[PDB]
Amino acid sequence: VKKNDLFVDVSSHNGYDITGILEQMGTTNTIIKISESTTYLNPCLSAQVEQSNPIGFYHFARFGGDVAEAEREAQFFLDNVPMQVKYLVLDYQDDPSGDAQANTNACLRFMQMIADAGYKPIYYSYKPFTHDNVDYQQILAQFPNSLWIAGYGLNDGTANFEYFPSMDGIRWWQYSSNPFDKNIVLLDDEEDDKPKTAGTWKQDSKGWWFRRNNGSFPYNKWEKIGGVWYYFDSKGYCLTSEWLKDNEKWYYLKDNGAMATGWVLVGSEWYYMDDSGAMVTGWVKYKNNWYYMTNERGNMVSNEFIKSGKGWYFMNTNGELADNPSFTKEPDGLITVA
Repeated sequence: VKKNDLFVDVSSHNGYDITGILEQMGTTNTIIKISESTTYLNPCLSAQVEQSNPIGFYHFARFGGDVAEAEREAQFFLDNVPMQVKYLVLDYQDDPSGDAQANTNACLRFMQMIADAGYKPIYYSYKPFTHDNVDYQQILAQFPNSLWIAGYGLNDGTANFEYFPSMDGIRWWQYSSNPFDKNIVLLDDEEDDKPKTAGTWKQDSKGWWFRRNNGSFPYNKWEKIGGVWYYFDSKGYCLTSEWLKDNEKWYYLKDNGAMATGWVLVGSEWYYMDDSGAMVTGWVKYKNNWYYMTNERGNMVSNEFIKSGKGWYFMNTNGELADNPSFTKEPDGLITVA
């Protein structure tokens, strides 16, 4: 998964048919409950897996601050993982001991057993519970960017960024439980590998070209090098700081040559590229602010509206705010958070 991707999480509360919520959400990405304590299994697991694309599974912790208990819970969870997935989640939101360091040590032990078995561990909870009962900075020290935090704001089924549950190391944000659990991704999955640069970058007077291992070089094409997409012109130089139209879509090569994905600042204007590099047009919300972006006939426009209280205010190219809000009712566009 990549930044701003969605996923749903499910348990027996969602039943044996989850096709309906996957269609509403527009994704098949799921995190499915396996177990609880050392004796409970979600009986809907096999069905939920079959109907979806699991990115991870989760376990409902009942071990409080008991490290030994946490080990037995972790092994029961691990023993019942039905397929390889990247992530396994510790759902720690109930029955804390009165000693926060003990709780942390138990959580750390659970996560380490997950890590040892070859998965990436995740700590899931909500903010005030975490503040009162663990030291999440110790979790992050051992497992960076491992947090999955719930914060629903008004819980109306939408991601309302004003209620973002600000903590360090958040990977995923559970932004609503209405009518089912909804999640948005803050951080791209870590690369499982060292990306291969099968050749050598070379700089000459005109720009950067890439001498492949066999002595040839890319030209008039896209090429992925070191895990990053580049575009090379007719002479073999990669484009930097340029818009490029390819097959009816618009791409932006950044100042380092890399194809932009997600939000990119082009001069002083924000544009949003999808995961495949293609510019997205229409309304896209970047955190609190709204952008209406277009590319008709290659006239790139980013209409910026800045939130200030109950209203959104138009901002000109110079950077002057309008005196009065253009809107108070938000448009129904694409919501992003990073």
